[PDB]
Amino acid sequence: MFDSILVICTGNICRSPIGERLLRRLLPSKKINSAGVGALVDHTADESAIRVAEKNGLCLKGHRGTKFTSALARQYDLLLVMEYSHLEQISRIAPEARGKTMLFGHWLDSKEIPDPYRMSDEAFDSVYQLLEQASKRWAEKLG
Ligand code: NI
Repeated sequence: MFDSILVICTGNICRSPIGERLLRRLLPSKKINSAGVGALVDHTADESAIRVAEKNGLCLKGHRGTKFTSALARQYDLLLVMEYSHLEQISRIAPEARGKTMLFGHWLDSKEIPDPYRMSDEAFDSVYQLLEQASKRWAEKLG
């Protein structure tokens, strides 16, 4: 059913690139990409995002900041967004995509993945763990 996944945050330089790569790791046969409702277009992944990722053996290399659009959403069967506030931005930008959008941390007790941008390394450690735990559970479901 859900063969394509679009992972979405704000900048597309911290959370979604990490969520994207975690999910690809777990579900190698699916088309998994990422974008941001406030994306820094053509920007590489955030330095702190790359730090926490490599520290955990995860590779963010080759990433490119990408803007989320209704047109892009059309190519994916499932959208996973980081924040509650993102849900309303999807409704506003892509009304026809809202019906296939869910939180990235839907399966976690607390569902929102907080914004680490500009924060210290330990906030990034924390966000990484949340993304990782959320990813394992999403993979359990789509398997
Ligand atoms: Ni620029």
